[PDB]
Amino acid sequence: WPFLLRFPIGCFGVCLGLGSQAILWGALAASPAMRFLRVTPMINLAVWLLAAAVLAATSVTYALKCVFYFEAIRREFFHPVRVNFFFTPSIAAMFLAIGLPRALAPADGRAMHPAVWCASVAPLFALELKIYGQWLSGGKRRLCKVANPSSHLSVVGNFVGAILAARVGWVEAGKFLWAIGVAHYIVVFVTLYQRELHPVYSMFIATPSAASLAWAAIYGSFDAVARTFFFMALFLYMSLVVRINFFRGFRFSIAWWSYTFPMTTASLATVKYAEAVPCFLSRALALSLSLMSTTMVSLLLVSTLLHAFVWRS
Amino acid sequence: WPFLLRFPIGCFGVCLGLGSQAILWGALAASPAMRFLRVTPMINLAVWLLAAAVLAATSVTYALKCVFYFEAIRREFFHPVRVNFFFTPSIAAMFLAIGLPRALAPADGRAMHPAVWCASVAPLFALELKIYGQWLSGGKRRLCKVANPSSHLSVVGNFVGAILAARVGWVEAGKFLWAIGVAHYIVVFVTLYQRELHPVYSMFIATPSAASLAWAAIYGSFDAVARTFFFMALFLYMSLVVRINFFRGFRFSIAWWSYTFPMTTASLATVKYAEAVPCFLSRALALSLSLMSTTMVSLLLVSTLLHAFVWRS
Amino acid sequence: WPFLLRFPIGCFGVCLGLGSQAILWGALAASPAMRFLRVTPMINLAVWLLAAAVLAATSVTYALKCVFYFEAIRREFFHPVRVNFFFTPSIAAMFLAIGLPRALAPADGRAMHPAVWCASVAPLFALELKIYGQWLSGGKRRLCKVANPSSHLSVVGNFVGAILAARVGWVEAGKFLWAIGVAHYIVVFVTLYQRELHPVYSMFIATPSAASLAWAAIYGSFDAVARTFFFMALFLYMSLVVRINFFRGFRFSIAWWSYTFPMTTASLATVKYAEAVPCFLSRALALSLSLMSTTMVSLLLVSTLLHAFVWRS
Ligand SMILES: CCCCCCCCCCCC(=O)OC[C@H](COP(=O)(O)OCC[N+](C)(C)C)OC(=O)CCCCCCCCCCC
Ligand SMILES: CCCCCCCCCCCC(=O)OC[C@H](COP(=O)(O)OCC[N+](C)(C)C)OC(=O)CCCCCCCCCCC
Ligand SMILES: CCCCCCCCCCCC(=O)OC[C@H](COP(=O)(O)OCC[N+](C)(C)C)OC(=O)CCCCCCCCCCC
Ligand SMILES: CCCCCCCCCCCCC/C=C/[C@H](O)[C@H](N)CO
Ligand SMILES: CCCCCCCCCCCCC/C=C/[C@H](O)[C@H](N)CO
Ligand SMILES: CCCCCCCCCCCCC/C=C/[C@H](O)[C@H](N)CO
Repeated sequence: WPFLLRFPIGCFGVCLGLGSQAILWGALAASPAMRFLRVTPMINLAVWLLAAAVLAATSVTYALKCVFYFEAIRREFFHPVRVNFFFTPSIAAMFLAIGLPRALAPADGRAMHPAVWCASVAPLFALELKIYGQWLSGGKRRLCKVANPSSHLSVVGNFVGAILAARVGWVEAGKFLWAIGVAHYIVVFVTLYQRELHPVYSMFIATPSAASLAWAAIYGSFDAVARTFFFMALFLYMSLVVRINFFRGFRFSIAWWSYTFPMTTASLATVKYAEAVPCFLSRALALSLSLMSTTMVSLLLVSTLLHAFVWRS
Repeated sequence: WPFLLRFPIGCFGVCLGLGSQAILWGALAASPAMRFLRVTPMINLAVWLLAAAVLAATSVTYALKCVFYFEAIRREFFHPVRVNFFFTPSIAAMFLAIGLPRALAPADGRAMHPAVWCASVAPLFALELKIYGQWLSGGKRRLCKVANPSSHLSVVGNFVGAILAARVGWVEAGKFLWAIGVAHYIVVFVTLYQRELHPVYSMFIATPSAASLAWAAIYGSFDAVARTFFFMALFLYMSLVVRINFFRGFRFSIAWWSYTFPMTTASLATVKYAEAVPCFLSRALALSLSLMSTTMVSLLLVSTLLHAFVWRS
Repeated sequence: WPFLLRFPIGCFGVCLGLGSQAILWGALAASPAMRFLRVTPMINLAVWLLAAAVLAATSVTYALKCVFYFEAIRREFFHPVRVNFFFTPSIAAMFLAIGLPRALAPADGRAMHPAVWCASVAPLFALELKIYGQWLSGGKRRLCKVANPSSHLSVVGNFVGAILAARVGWVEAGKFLWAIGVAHYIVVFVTLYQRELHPVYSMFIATPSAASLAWAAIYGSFDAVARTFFFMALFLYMSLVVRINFFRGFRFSIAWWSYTFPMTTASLATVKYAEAVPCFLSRALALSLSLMSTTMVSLLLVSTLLHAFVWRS
């Protein structure tokens, strides 16, 4: 089949930015600050089922491509941009584990047995152990020659793994992942300021919002480090809507689907903050960012399921 | 008038380093550690009135230059060194707001109504949103080609705004400004170590002392992060008196007036520290740095008001 | 004597990595987590006496070389690699002060009179004030042209001095040294990621483990910053055994003696952690790293005292 050679690894962004929506809707349904919203816990279940189906689809499709044409993911893995998209097949699974619907989780049973944390973070941790080792000892694939805004996709995995580790109960593994995540977020942040794409340049917002969420999941509250990182993420989000006013052009692509993952985590951190600092301005900010990320995911969805059908119908 | 084209933006340093003295004298008059000093609260009022008069003078003079010869501040704004001096016309106003004399503040009235924070930090926050956005997406004005010791003047604004926000009561805006200030202080600090002027090379001390003061104003006490930043500032101050022994030469200029702003904030942070850790060695250190910054401001003043009169008398 | 001109400054690593073993054995004998180990406090005393004898030997030998052939340590000091080994003659003394045997310390007497902190950290602090000043104002010896993995030897001194300052009682000097240590560890860490030796490339582990130990000595417990730095050090240790599997080759040298100092501090931080978080996996990790660093020091020792005798016997 000649279709599989044209199947990209960036198609996992469609599932990343769609399973990160199940988490946001679960938060909006369970947060005791957005309780004026008469939101149902059924929306989270529907979005999560859609995300899991999409993940299974683009995972079996990619397993077929990897087992049939192995020279193709080798050309896709030795790229400066498309090597960081090999973390999304595991971040998209950690985002399904974190946002498991309450109606679907076993009642009066095991609270997310930690096997789902290991089985999902080990393939990310090994790839990260290789990439972070190449960032030093690499000759041609050193960080100073590869550093791009899509390099934040290697770091986000650590904070999402910390959230999942906090969920499963292993708090110390969460602290380990958060430490090795911030230690390299500092490096990437400083190395990207020395050295304009619309969708993928916005990964500057997904790493600090995730670092704020992971610290609030590990340690119970939003204790000034979650706040430091969240306010850094909010400034990076505010300084991004200003350059690209939102009128970049008629562009709706699979790469544009990784324009929703940073906005959704930045809308989730602010929901946690609005339930941590219950003002009116903070609640309105969380309600604005949430309805701004959700509507973009919705339009991308009704656009994709349109192009998909009007291909040859 | 041909005088206005030769009027520099760096003349706002004369007001920055003179309104930062009203704050130091207010601290020396109100700190319950320097109470052996029989200092009067009238010195703070006199210095603050002088600073406000100087600010009004060099602000009306600069408004006239900007509204008459607009091609001049365009040549002054597109400079690597003189673009960071566009933050001082607002930091010098925040330093008047923070150090309002107790005798002049309305008794039994509003405690610094937060309009003075917005009206004074908005023009700084917009310019900062533009500069920090250019540090990434700029072609010729990127940070790696502009980074100089005077680039710390973009960061100090955040910490001074955090102090003012803590004063007006909006603590969360203070935390926001402190977060977006430290996030870029790390970048500037690391980018200035890769790549010797006497007065302006000393901006390495004004940013950490201000970051220590802002954290102590936001959170009530001097809780180990104020201490980390203050000790970093003290080491940078100690490692500066050693290179330039203080005998750089017979040099007393308007650029030398931005040699007092870093020393004054580093003398203010140590007053806060001496009232936080009440030893003898700490009190003597605060009393040494205070009398070392104040005497330099005094000699610069009696030198400037001398050249000013002996021009043509 | 023609032998002295061939005497290297890196010979102080033999004492650094051997006096850092007295501390590890004292910890293993005094930690209330490794109490299943029937370890004796006599092993710490024996190792400390050996370390002090070696230090006196290679210090008198080097004083003779410095006072006889002064043109040689000038050629050794103006090197990019061998200028950072001028901190080890003081870190090796701070490691004797920190790990003084309990049987040898005066009972019911002064608790490490702080003169041993000043007399041992002043020669390090002056050299550090010079090197850190050159990292900015240097023309040919700037950091961007000198930064190598052995540059972490300038930073470790700060954290070891913080531990010693906490021991002697001067906690605020410890906080000062920790602040000026982390401020430059961030710089070195970020500047080494832009720009493979076996023994000296492993200094990436000695600085964060020491920064974790210093924060736990200053502030009583292992409070999440010690944990952040220790987990960063543990990841850097885990990502180092993987590249060099431990089979680099038949190499046992004086430079290989500075392959034990990072592993020993990383085995000491994990002993502190295992006494802070008393699980089984953490205790086994501390017992693994300890018996992995100690056996390497032991084999290096029985190898050195073999080559030394079989030279000409
Ligand atoms: C083993 C080689 C790797 C070394 C790094 C280990 C991480 C820190 C060790 C501390 C041990 C400890 O004591 O804590 C770790 C915890 C047990 O503690 P807890 O139940 O969470 O504490 C109590 C908190 N309650 C009360 C809330 C429950 O179990 C673990 O998560 C095991 C970690 C598995 C490996 C994690 C490494 C990360 C890479 C993932 C590879 C699959
Ligand atoms: C709005 C778009 C900008 C997004 C960034 C907002 C900052 C954080 C929001 C948290 C809201 C909150 O809940 O706190 C913010 C506080 C209200 O809380 P508080 O009274 O201080 O808490 C109680 C503490 N007491 C008990 C001590 C009093 O009000 C504000 O300062 C409004 C902030 C105005 C905008 C600040 C943005 C900075 C740029 C300046 C532009 C003029
Ligand atoms: C002097 C020019 C250098 C400026 C930097 C000074 C460091 C911070 C000053 C705070 C003073 C203070 O108040 O604390 C410092 C302490 C006294 O406090 P403490 O007993 O530990 O607190 C009580 C804690 N207990 C209750 C547990 C005991 O004494 C000192 O360690 C003096 C420091 C000597 C110089 C340190 C500079 C580092 C370079 C080393 C050069 C030899
Ligand atoms: C780039 C190398 C250094 C990387 C690390 C930089 C920052 C490390 C510490 C940041 C996170 C620690 C925040 C402190 C939290 C408090 O101590 C409380 N214990 C929170 O529980
Ligand atoms: C350059 C990218 C990362 C920038 C951020 C680096 C450091 C971020 C945290 C430093 C400040 C947090 C200090 C922690 C304070 C404690 O948690 C207490 N809650 C203080 O109230
Ligand atoms: C490179 C320039 C910036 C360097 C500093 C970066 C991090 C500075 C703060 C890290 C250490 C502070 C951790 C905070 C501890 C808590 O506030 C508690 N008070 C601990 O006692």
